[PDB]
Amino acid sequence: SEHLRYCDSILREMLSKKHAAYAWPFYKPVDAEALELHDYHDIIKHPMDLSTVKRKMDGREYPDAQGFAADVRLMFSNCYKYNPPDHEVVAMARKLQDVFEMRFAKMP
Ligand SMILES: CC(=O)OC[C@]12CC[C@H]3[C@@H](C[C@H]4O[C@]45CCCC(=O)[C@]35C)[C@]1(O)CC[C@@]2(O)[C@@](C)(O)[C@@H]1CC(C)=C(C)C(=O)O1
Ligand SMILES: [Cl-]
Repeated sequence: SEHLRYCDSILREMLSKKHAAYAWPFYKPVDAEALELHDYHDIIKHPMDLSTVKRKMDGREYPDAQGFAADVRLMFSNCYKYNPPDHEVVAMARKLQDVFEMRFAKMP
């Protein structure tokens, strides 16, 4: 759709070097074992990351832009749910979500 191509562009920007500094914790799925997070899958029941979003976007799996946003926001919400609000990862999550929400609001 028209809206989904703009979403594709948002995805490109989120994956670019421009934001890598704060975006990198969301590039690949959360490896709970490598990160020794023994409670991750108790708290987060629907994991989500940027690569999964690329898969769903490249496989034409989103019905419309609103499903795209649902998955992106879900990713962010999971980060906020799991960490306490003074962790730096939450600040990075907020920076990146600022980018996403800005670009999404400015959708033509
Ligand atoms: C990949 C990794 O190093 O993980 C470690 C860590 C995230 C990043 C944090 C790091 C703590 C501080 O060392 C800082 C120093 C400053 C900034 C910083 O980035 C890190 C490396 C962690 O905070 C500890 C555990 C934790 O895994 C989580 C819980 O925050 C998960 C990690 C992930 C990927 C998600 C999506 C989440 O919800 O949160
Ligand atoms: Cl909305």
